[PDB]
Formats: sequence, C-alpha cells, structure tokens
Amino acid sequence: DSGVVQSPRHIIKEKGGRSVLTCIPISGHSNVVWYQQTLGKELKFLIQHYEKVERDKGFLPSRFSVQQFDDYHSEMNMSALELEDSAMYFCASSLRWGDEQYFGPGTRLTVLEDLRNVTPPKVSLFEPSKAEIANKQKATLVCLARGFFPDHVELSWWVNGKEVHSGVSTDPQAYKESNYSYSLSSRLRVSATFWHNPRNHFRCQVQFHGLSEEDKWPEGSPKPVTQNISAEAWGRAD
Amino acid sequence: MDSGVVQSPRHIIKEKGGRSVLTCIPISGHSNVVWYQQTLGKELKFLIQHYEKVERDKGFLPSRFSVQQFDDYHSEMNMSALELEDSAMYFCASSLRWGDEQYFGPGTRLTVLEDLRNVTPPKVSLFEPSKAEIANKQKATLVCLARGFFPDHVELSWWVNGKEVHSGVSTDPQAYKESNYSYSLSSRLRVSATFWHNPRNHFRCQVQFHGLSEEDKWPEGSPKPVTQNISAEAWGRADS
Repeated sequence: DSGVVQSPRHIIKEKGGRSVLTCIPISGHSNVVWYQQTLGKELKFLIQHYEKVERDKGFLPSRFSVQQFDDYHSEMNMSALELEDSAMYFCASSLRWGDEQYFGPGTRLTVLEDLRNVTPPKVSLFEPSKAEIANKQKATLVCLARGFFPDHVELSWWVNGKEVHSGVSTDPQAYKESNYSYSLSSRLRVSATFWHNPRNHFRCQVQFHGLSEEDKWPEGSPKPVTQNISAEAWGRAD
Repeated sequence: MDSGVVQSPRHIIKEKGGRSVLTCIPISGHSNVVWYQQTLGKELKFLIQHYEKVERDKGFLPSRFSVQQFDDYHSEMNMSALELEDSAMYFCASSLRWGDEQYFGPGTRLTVLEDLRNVTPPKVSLFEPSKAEIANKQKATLVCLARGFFPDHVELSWWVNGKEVHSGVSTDPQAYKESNYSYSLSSRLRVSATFWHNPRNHFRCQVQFHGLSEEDKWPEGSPKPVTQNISAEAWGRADS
C-alpha cells in the first residue's frame, strides 16, 4: 500500500549550520527508529521512540535531538553541524516496540565548509562518430555532465519521451576534475538504423540537488538551487 | 546483548561474469533471516526472507541470485554471472521469529569490476605540522593522506604511543574519486604544541586496504594488490 516516507531527500548544509529531518511512519505504526550510515558503511542505531517515549538510544550525538509527536511522526533536529555528519539518515517504523521495522528511503545530508562552491552541472550530448557507425553498425551517444559540486546528480536517458535502460552505461560514481568540480559520463548505444531516423528524439536528463529556496545567496550570480539540466539531439539520415 | 549478527566476507572484489557466496550467521536462537541490497548512497532494497528454512517474502531478487537457509539457521546468497551493477553493500538481518524486530549484520561490501588489473593499494603519507601553525595557534596538526587506491576499500586510523586515538581526529567521511580508477582520502590529528614538542611521542597513521584474495590470479611483473596494512609515522620533535 505505502511505506515510510522522509523529508527532505537531499540536503546541503554549511558547517556550524542546523537542519531538521522528518519521518512519517506507516499508518498505524507507533514505534520509530533512526539510523545513521556513513556512505558505504554499516547502519548505526541512533535512537528509538515508542508512543513518544524514548526506549533505547545508541550513539546519538548531543548536538542532535529527536522528538516523536502525537501522530507518531518523528523529527531529528541537528545543530552545530560538522563535516563528519555527512551521511545517510534512515528512519524505520514498526507497529509496536519489538516488531519488524520497515525502512524509509533515507535523507542524504552533505555538510560543506563553504556553500559558495555549490554549482550545477553543464550537460553536453555528443552524437555518434562516423567511424563507429561505419565499423560496427551501432551508434553511441555520449552524455557528459560536469562542472558540478557537490556530487548529488541523477542522470537518465529519454528516447521519444520515454525513459530507457537498455543500452545505457553510466559511470558508477562521479569523479573530481578539480577541487570543487565533478564529472560524470554516460553512454546510450542504439542500432545504426535507429540513429539514422531523423524522427527519433534523444535526451540526456540530469537532476542536480543543490541549495533550497531557503538558503542565503549573495548578489552577483544565480543561486545554485535544485534544478534540471538536459541536452537533446534528433536522429540524422545518411 | 551478548552478540549480534555476523557476515562473511566483509569486503570482496569480483570480476564481471564471476560468482561468489555471501554468508550470514543470525543471532543465536533467531530463525528468521532477511537480506537487503544497497547501492552506495541509496535506499535499502529488500531481497528475500527465510523463516525456519522456508522462503516467505521475496522482493525483486534477480534470478542470478539464489538464497538458502540451513539447519543452523545461517543463510547464504549464491550470486552468479555478476554484473557491475551488483556492486553494493549486502546486509542480512535476523529476528527471533517472522514479524519481530530485526537486528542488522555489518554488511558485505561486494565490488564488481571489469578488470582486476585496476586494483591498487594506497600510498600513505604523514605530514608533520607547519612551523606557522605551531607558532601562531599553539596547536600541531598532523595530516595523513591515503590516495591512488582502487577500489574504495580503505579504513584509516590513528595511533599515538601505540594506542588508538579519537580525540582531535577529523577524517573525511568519504574518499572521493580522483579519476575513474583512483580514490583519495585524508585525515587530520590535532594535538597541543606542547605534546608535539616531545621527541618521545610517537604518531602513526594506519591504513588497511581490502584487496584481492590469496586465491585470485595475478600476472607476473608487479606485486599483487592483496589485503594489507600500510602506514606512515613520525616522532615528536625538539625546537627547530
């Protein structure tokens, strides 16, 4: 029917800052647990509330406090943020204390020393090379998204308005091209015949997760908010 | 409690098209065991559940994975025809019975690569504090850099006079990729200038790299990138 939901999904904060994560448990569940997970590592139990009462606590830092409300939703208030706080934060709910836990999608928090380096990607689509097509009868489009920071992007391919996965090969993880700039590439391979149809449309779509409306930004340059950036091309006859 | 769920292996590197088996031992007395898959930085994906040896719930488990629970209630996921996209953390969790609170294992980090020849241990460098810092802040920060390694299978720790320390340590939460086949990670240890001003204080940045297995093949001509410990160290110093 539905599962645990959380908000926000991605958030970027400056060191010394403050934010609040919220969790809505499955309807009828009254027990809510929070975990912290450094990317690629184990889940770390933080705290558990059942009928608003704290039942058990792990290594919840004193800078963090959690409260559960009448409707059983839970909020973690995180203050005086440190770089070390960059992690995934999962909430999970169960009907009662002692029962099976159902997991939320997680909130990814990234804490930076200076928000002034945050910047969205530029995205370029490259049509197939003549040599590739002549030699293999396949046609590979390259999408390059780069110049972005931090590394919170999601790249997808759309052909004639529909998302595709067949023939898609995306780099598993963006890499740094310089201190405050990432690069990520993807390829979509189709048949030469499919590419040679002028009426086929191709779009590489990137979603960048950045600053929110809320965040302060000094005059001068556009605020690097969450936004979509894409590049497109049509097929091309011989 | 007395113990928790354990898993094996903790890290493993496989080539595309290969096969491996991940194993989970539940908390003693628990007979319900579930597996989850998690791609780096994403949500947990429920794979499958066994209780008293019988499959109950199943999520989207690829046909290439098969899971079995055994007499002693431990569970094994046999993974075949591995794909790059199978690179993930795999958690198991156990509960007394189905429907009960589940307890998580530490996870197995599976990395699937196109070419094992890209696997490389880190170079580790320790930097003594700058004279400017000591003079102006009366603190002394040592920097440890561990870089040029692949894949992202490094753990960094600090040891002062033979004992692990945490006070004054700031380690990057995540290594970043320098390029498609190389990572970098840094850490700082800050101590007082007076503590650094002692020739007999010893400082060591210790890195553990999880690499290829004893069983993996490796061509002649360069050292095999096996699991190994790599460190850098310094003693404190008199006035200069």
